[PDB]
Amino acid sequence: MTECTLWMTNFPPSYTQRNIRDLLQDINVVALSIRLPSLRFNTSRRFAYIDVTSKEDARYCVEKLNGLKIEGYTLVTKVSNPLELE
RNA sequence: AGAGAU
Repeated sequence: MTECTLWMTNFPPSYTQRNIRDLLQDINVVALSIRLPSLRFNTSRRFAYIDVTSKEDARYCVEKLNGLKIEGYTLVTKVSNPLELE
């Protein structure tokens, strides 16, 4: 309840800025901003960062795609460092 | 893996 930013790693570009956002905003409620840090050199190391409205949403995203084997790659969808511990 | 380039 204090974070909101997810980290997305290893995954075919099926997930792109708009699709990750569509998935995030509908499956997860509006992704405020999706950071595509890689993909500038080339489609290599496609990892991203996505921003969500509060966490129910972000926490939702990591739950939905983490551990997904897509095209032979296991997705590493994770949310920010948990600040809802205590 | 867990940091913002586009």
